[PDB]
Amino acid sequence: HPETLVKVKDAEDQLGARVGYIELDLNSGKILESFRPEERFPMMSTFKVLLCGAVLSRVDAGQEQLGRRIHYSQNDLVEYSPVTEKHLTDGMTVRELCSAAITMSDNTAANLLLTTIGGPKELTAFLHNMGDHVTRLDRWEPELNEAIPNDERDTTTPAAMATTLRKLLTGELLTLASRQQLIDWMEADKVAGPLLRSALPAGWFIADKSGAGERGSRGIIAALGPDGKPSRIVVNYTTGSQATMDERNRQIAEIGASLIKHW
Ligand SMILES: [Xe]
Ligand SMILES: [Xe]
Repeated sequence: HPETLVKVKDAEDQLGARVGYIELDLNSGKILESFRPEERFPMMSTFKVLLCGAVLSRVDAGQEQLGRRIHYSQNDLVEYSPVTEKHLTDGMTVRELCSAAITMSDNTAANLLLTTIGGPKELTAFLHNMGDHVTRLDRWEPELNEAIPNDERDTTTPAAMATTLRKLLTGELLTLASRQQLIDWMEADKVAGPLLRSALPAGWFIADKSGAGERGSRGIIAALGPDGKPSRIVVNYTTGSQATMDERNRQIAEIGASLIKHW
């Protein structure tokens, strides 16, 4: 809806920074609404959904098991590792690592999962063989959040991400079980509170994954809808602003309020 794009134009002018935005119908797959859809934005933690999609593709093929246990050392711990820091002795299963990566944005969980699939280049190869030849991962956590302006490393476009998310969620690649698992993780996201969820009515379904990094970078990808069922995928990034994380949150939330109002 036009009013939602005013809000994106609002946010962009207020934050003084680029903002990309996609509304995508989950059923027909048709773009409902767009803004800077072909510009690149840092993915930040929003990559962890694609990472687990790749892990789950390996699980589907028997190259990986969700119950396999991974042990690690304290030296492998990087910044912000709420769950993985607590299991140095007993390790974690691949399922537990994807749960921590998606629901809590656990950084060490991401790197460990990246090692299982063969690194960022292997994740980019996965996305490439999915029809996404735009999205790329180059670095590990936490260096992938550097968000250097015009740096194409660790970036995606709003249109590439929304399409990739739709295929991961409602495509034919992953098995029906792996698709339900990936969205289950997104639905139990514990670190996206003040964003899209804040403008969301009771009874609505939402599964998401947010990101934040350097140089005013903030974002969110989400599959949401009323009556307990998802019906649209929405993508929103921003980068460059000197604004606080609080004002970034409140901008994404306002655009979300207009999206909801105009459903
Ligand atoms: Xe934004
Ligand atoms: Xe949003």
